[PDB]
Amino acid sequence: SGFRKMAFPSGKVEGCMVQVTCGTTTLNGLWLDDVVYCPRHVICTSEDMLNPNYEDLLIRKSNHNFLVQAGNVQLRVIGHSMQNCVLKLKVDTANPKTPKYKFVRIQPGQTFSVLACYNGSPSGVYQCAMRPNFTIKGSFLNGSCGSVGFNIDYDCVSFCYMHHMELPTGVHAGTDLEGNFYGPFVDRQTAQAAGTDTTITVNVLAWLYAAVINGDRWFLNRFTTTLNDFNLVAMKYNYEPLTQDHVDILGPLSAQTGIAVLDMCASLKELLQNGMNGRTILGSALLEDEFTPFDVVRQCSGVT
Amino acid sequence: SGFRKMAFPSGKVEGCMVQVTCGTTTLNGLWLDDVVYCPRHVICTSEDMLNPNYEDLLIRKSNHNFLVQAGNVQLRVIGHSMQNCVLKLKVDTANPKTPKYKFVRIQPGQTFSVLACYNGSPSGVYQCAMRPNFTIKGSFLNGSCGSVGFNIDYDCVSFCYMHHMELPTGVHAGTDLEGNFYGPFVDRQTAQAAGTDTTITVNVLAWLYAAVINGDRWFLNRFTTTLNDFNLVAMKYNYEPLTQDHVDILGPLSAQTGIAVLDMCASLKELLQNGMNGRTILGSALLEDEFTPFDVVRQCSGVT
Ligand SMILES: CCC(=O)Nc1ccc(N(Cc2ccsc2)C(=O)Cn2nnc3ccccc32)cc1
Ligand SMILES: CCC(=O)Nc1ccc(N(Cc2ccsc2)C(=O)Cn2nnc3ccccc32)cc1
Repeated sequence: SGFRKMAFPSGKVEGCMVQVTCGTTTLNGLWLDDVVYCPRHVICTSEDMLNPNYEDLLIRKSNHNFLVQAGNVQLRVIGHSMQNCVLKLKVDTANPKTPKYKFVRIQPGQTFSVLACYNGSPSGVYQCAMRPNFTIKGSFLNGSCGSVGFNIDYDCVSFCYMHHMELPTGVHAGTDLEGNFYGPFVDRQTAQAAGTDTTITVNVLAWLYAAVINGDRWFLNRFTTTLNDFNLVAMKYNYEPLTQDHVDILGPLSAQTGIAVLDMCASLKELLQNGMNGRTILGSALLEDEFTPFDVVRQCSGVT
Repeated sequence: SGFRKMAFPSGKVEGCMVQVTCGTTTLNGLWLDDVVYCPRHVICTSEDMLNPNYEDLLIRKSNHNFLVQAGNVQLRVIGHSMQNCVLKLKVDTANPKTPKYKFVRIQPGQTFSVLACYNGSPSGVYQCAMRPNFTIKGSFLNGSCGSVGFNIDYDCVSFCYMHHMELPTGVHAGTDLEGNFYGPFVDRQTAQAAGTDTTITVNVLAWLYAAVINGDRWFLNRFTTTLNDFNLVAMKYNYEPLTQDHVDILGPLSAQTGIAVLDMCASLKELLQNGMNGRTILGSALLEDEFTPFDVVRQCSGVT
């Protein structure tokens, strides 16, 4: 028992982190097979960051201008190309530590682990969720760009995020591993504000089921609701509207606990309307939304 | 910017996890050099768990009775011994993935990362603190025993915890890597209740400094206090008494923010007396105590 914000073991990703330097800018790269993936803003100087023309900037760059170091050894760059907001540096050596991997573009509300890196070296790992406004509430400092987000299915690593920027609001924006930004963000040092950050309702319900499985039951009530009634309350509290797809994914949790999804929604409704009244759920005084129903099942069963 | 409950990269520990089986019981082992460390209750059956005589139980066991598997390959056991509550299985092969390592016994209030494992395979990593009552609020299921807690200083892994049991209260108890339990716990399935869990005051203050560094300043007030006045309030709220040693370790955080330690204590005092009033600090509606001053400095500077 016990419930924790758990990240995937980072080992398979640690073996992929390299340092990429272009001129005087150093950031992280992801070495998979014979390709190193990194944010394209590695080619930028502080002046050409206000409004950079990456195609024009990359013209003045050659393979020898990109320094790729894996631990203490230098990789030889034999090709370079830009795919959306990422640079792909072809190296002459395949990474011997390349795990089985995939590049996936995650949906908002889905969770992933981030291996924060500096100078190609890992500093820490934590669990994140892609917010409905397509930002992540991470922990990144200057030099962390190129750090990646990922999920792991037994031996396969699904890379889903590459860190590119911090918005003036302290939230983080980045791309998938094809260089496409999540959300409307551009790799330009300009006014970019995030949209309304809504709560991921299906994840809060999954976390309420995790609380029941782990002994925290005070919030269970004698009531039920309907999807339409619940959604009127979810709208009022800037919670994502709950759909039948969401009810369906909560099915295994509903079956494990014997608490119908709509009954759990009525518990959530009362918690939204009345608050926690100074109480806690799974050691938290707020409703946690960064655990998906899959995460709750995984942690509560022991998938390695 | 941003503040997260970050764990150390688990890679160096993943390469040490093995599966240990004795009869019909399987748990995790830690392979370092030519020794495999695991909880001694691996030799127990469900009957000899109510009151086990481990010396008598281990007499009926030979080197060949301990099955050690590293991934898909079997290790040959050439020696076995009991050191306090751990078994040390000498194997004929040194772990090629053995990192630079130390065995340390941590102090209550100190933090560490746990790599939760099942059948010698890692499932996840999370950050923990050794509670003042010597328990950890982890996330462990049956089969997780032998999972380890650790800290990392650049390339050196300091192992500090090995998981042994879950108390009836859902909290976790375990040993250091010499087999000595943290706290008064015994490896026996008996009534063992934890003492009062107090809040780690120095860690809450460190987390308030992290909130200031990251923009959350609403809680800063126009007041100050003394160590004796603050401690009268800390006693009332079952917070650990703050000492000059604690003030000293908060020095670098106090210097970074320019907020005197006693002024921050007065902010904490008002937060304890008045509560959060529906507000949050670093995305939390309660006072977080599982970040030490070292953790805050590390995360807010980027130590890899
Ligand atoms: C020498 C060249 C140079 O100064 N480059 C540079 C690169 C990226 C950034 N930006 C903004 C931006 C502008 C275009 S693309 C991204 C970040 O947000 C980088 N970043 N990412 N996470 C951060 C966390 C803290 C501080 C900075 C952070 C700032 C400067
Ligand atoms: C076949 C032999 C057998 O049944 N062994 C066994 C081993 C350990 C436990 N105990 C209690 C205990 C008694 C003596 S030493 C520890 C746990 O708390 C194991 N444990 N650790 N974390 C857990 C989390 C969930 C369930 C059980 C957990 C229970 C059973």
